[PDB]
Amino acid sequence: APLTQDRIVVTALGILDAEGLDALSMRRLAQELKTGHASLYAHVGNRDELLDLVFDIVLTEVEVPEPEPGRWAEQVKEMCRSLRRMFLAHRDLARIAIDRVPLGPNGMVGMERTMNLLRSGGLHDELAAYGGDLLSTFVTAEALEQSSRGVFADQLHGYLKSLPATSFPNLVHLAGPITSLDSDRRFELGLEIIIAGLLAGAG
Amino acid sequence: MAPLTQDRIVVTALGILDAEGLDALSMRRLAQELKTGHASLYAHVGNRDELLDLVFDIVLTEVEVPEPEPGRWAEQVKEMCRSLRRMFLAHRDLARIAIDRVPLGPNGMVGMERTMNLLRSGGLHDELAAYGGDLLSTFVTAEALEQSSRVFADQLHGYLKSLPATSFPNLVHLAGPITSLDSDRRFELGLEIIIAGLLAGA
Ligand SMILES: CC1=C2C(=O)c3c(O)cccc3C=C2C[C@@H](CC(=O)O)O1
Ligand SMILES: CC1=C2C(=O)c3c(O)cccc3C=C2C[C@@H](CC(=O)O)O1
Ligand SMILES: CC1=C2C(=O)c3c(O)cccc3C=C2C[C@@H](CC(=O)O)O1
Repeated sequence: APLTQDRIVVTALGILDAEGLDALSMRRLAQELKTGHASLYAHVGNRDELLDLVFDIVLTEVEVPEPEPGRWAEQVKEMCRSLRRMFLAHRDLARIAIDRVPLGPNGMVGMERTMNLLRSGGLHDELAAYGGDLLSTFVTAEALEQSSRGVFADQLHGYLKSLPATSFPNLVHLAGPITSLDSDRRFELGLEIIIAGLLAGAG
Repeated sequence: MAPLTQDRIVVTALGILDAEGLDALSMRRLAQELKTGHASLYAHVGNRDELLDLVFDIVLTEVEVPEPEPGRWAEQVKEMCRSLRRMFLAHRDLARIAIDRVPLGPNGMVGMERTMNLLRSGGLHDELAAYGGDLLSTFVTAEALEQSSRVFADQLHGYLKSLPATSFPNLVHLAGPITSLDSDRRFELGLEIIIAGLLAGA
């Protein structure tokens, strides 16, 4: 004994890290916990519900600095890199998250902290409220593409290079970047773009 | 009956999509609708996965990428995005389909060519132009998805608003903005942020 929600969640996360999402069935989980379905459902509900809890549990891995003046740009980037670290350390997690609710204790307080750091930058509400949404969406998407990946890049990269340079001039000349941009490079590139935009729209 | 063509196949599939949604689109359902055998259907379009690439590419014709007019770069970029957004909103389950798919194709590639042309015409260096295009279309697709997904806002707004203001000042103060910002308001904010940043990087 005995089944707790937190104990169920750590177990489901344990097997997600090891063997990935599709190997996370309620049956497998129930099997690991050596318990009956009934007790499992009562605690975490169904699989969507379980994922939700798993998503929230790993959010503690994300660190949101307290705002230092002079340092907003860099601090927001820290937060974002922290979120990406979480995604990279957890198989299939970005897949769990890009759909679902940070509406849970850990996500709720992480929001508060995130909103605090954003507003401190002189962003205004709509801008702060949305910016946080934008950054989160950005990081999650970039992380989904990362874990997604090979040679596709290479077959695609070459496919574009072969284009009739007379009709598809830009494509041939941009074939490289389009296809095979360093993951870290894309992240940092997108990070700067969004951050500069937020500042531009603050003042 | 007239000999099956790829385009008639694909138009019909889009019709089922639009009316009935992604999950009602099967090769069996499409065969029914077309009154043809599974061989001639497959001959033309392959499996469901391939069918979807074709459906996606055919709708891209609805998107308009202006030829660069000097003076108006920033606004023409927003124009292109609004048009791409329009297409998603006009088409059910589409943003979902686009989420794992390379536009590449007749219009797909043509519109990328035209997009990179607009981007670089703004003084964006190869790498900003290329990524900016990716970031821009990823942003539009994600907003579309979101918009389609959608009382809940009032429930969430109620919860955030009724929080201990001493514990969650920001979540209580930003209760509304967070809960719901029309899809239009979100979209434009997101556009101006990204376009301003592309300009800063250039
Ligand atoms: C859940 C959570 C966070 C977030 O959800 C988060 C985010 O969604 C987007 C961008 C940044 C963050 C940061 C955090 C930090 C985290 C801290 C905690 O709950 O202990 O709490
Ligand atoms: C391929 C294509 C387009 C695009 O791909 C596109 C885009 O990717 C992002 C934002 C806007 C657009 C617009 C178009 C328009 C269209 C080009 C054409 O075939 O005429 O078809
Ligand atoms: C969602 C997505 C893309 C697109 O959807 C896209 C598009 O819809 C029309 C024209 C071009 C594109 C390009 C992309 C690139 C990529 C972005 C990402 O997943 O980060 O994955």
